[PDB]
Amino acid sequence: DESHVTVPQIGGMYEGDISRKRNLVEYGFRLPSACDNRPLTWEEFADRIGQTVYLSATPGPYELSQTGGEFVEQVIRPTGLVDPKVVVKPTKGQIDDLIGEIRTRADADQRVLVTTLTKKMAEDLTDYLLEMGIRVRYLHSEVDTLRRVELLRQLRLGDYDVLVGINLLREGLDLPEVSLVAILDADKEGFLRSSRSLIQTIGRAARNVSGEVHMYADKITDSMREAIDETERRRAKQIAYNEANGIDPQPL
DNA sequence: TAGTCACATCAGTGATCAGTGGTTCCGGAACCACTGATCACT
Repeated sequence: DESHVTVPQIGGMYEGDISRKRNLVEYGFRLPSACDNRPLTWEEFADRIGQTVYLSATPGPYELSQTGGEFVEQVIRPTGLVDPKVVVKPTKGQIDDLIGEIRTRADADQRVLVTTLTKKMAEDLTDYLLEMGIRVRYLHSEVDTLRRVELLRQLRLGDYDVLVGINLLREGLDLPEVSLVAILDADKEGFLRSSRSLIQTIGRAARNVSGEVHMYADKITDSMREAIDETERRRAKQIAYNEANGIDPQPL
């Protein structure tokens, strides 16, 4: 599962650990048998394994190369939930719209998410939002568990609505109550903001019954809009399946 | 320039106990009664 990062993790771990076995064995700490007591080189693992099945809505490049590009689809949940409605606007008009949607969601006391790129601008923007009397928090590189766990307590107690993270937010958050997310400066072509990143944000925003995505960037990256288009067409497919069942998207 | 990486222990290091070395300390005037003269008499 998540072999798209497990296999790169395998090679990266082997490389870093063999760099350590250098300066360990190469520099008189253990014998080369230490170097042997290692993660299997990716090829060695690929041999020692049996039949291989990768599990991810975003198959890895080398994974697709191994599998020939074919796969097995499972995207329509039996529940009937559908993907969010995406919107794209330029970077300008971001603070005003952000506050407006903050208040609109606070009418019903709903959640919201925000992404960012640079730490300085991220925390500056969160500071301004706090200055405008906004129930907002932010995340940085090395935040610790207590902060976001008390954030979970707060959100399930209806204290705040929005959060402002950069990268690590992408992992370890399941928020059914957010019907709107904002994606800052997706225009830049970055590894951490790749098609996998946009698909992850799409899945995040798909949690709510009528979730919504809002990416604010001057230009539109190929990955972001192709991901949005495939998301919306599979969303139409899911809606068709729902209405064929005579069942509205069912929260579960 | 960067998040994950995971294959225990000599040797301090002394606390701290928890055993050993040593502590230490009172009341003494009473109590039991016993014991060398002193006139007495001879």
